[PDB]
Amino acid sequence: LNGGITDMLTELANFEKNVSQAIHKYNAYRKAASVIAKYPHKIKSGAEAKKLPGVGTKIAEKIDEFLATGKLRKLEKIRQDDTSSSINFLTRVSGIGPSAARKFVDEGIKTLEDLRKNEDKLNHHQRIGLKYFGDFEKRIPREEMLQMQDIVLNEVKKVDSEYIATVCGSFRRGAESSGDMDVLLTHPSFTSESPKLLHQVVEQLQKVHFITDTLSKGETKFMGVCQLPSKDEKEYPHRRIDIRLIPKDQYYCGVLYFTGSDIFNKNMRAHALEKGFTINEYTIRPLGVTGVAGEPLPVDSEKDIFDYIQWKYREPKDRSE
DNA sequence: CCGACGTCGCATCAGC
DNA sequence: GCTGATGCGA
DNA sequence: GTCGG
Ligand SMILES: Cc1cn([C@H]2C[C@H](O)[C@@H](COP(=O)(O)NP(=O)(O)OP(=O)(O)O)O2)c(=O)[nH]c1=O
Ligand SMILES: [Mg+2]
Ligand SMILES: [Mg+2]
Ligand code: NA
Ligand code: NA
Repeated sequence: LNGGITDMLTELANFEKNVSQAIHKYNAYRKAASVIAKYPHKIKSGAEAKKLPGVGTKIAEKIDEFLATGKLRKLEKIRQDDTSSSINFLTRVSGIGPSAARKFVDEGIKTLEDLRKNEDKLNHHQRIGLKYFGDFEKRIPREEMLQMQDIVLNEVKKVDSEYIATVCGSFRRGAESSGDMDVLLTHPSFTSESPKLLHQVVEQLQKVHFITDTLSKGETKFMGVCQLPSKDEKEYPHRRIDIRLIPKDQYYCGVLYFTGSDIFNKNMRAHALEKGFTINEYTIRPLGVTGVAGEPLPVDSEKDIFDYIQWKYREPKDRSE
């Protein structure tokens, strides 16, 4: 409904992040963009938008200019700037951030071709990102995601039937499509007060050719790439997968957070504060009278957390906000 | 006016 | 060689 | 860039 405006702002967001290296202005512009994307009227003036939490004066002027002229001078100029449009563009390769993109572009390396003639100046992560540049900007239909889930749960269980594994993120909320697969993994032998538990699982998903590459991997977090096996039909795009190993006592705080949504997590956490509780990704802790969080409270399911702060347990179907 | 604005695991660099 | 800092993604 | 202490 204000796509013209929310695109304008989303473009501005990226340049701040990618060219100006001003992460907070990026987030500001995104916040503005979100709040407007939900406003159910066609905006008529910058003054009208300025009412929304997150649209201040400078953005209200931009909207004014945009509504009157159909463009923004600053955006027009920057879009056409050889250096800046190039720095902004190379950041689309996973693993190249604004700092690596600046350096390339400084040494003349501007395009995906340029990257392709310079593999040796790229780290491992960045090469996988180049390799799969296209696939990484595709969404994943739920149908494939269910096929992916099948594989992960089968293979996890087959390594050791006592592992618990939950596919979280936009998939667990019932979205028709996902941008990646986030897997949360625990095992009764692993608690906070507690050692190749993640490795054996990556091992097995590699063994059956589900996991095809590795961005990064430690004792707790796996970041890599995976692909469904090819059915006649054309093969499946490579997909981003993360696998996290969480201690059992923090596992459900984990599930809940990595289930989201963003906005839902904000509310729930705010609410929980006003009920005298502190929730992070790991633990819910009781705020005392001066405001000192004491020991973490025992959690054994999701619903537990909801009880604690007296909220009606939420089916993830309804965790939009 | 002027500081907060998410926090953290992992890879890899800069410094010693 | 080790330790902390920075970049990156999410 | 926006907000708020
Ligand atoms: C990025 C982000 C994620 N989260 C939580 C909620 C997300 O649903 C969950 C996974 O994040 P995601 O993979 O970036 N977004 P998504 O999985 O809900 O949907 P998709 O990956 O865009 O398809 O992590 C936050 O609580 N704050 C954040 O800033
Ligand atoms: Mg800057
Ligand atoms: Mg996701
Ligand atoms: Na305002
Ligand atoms: Na990038």
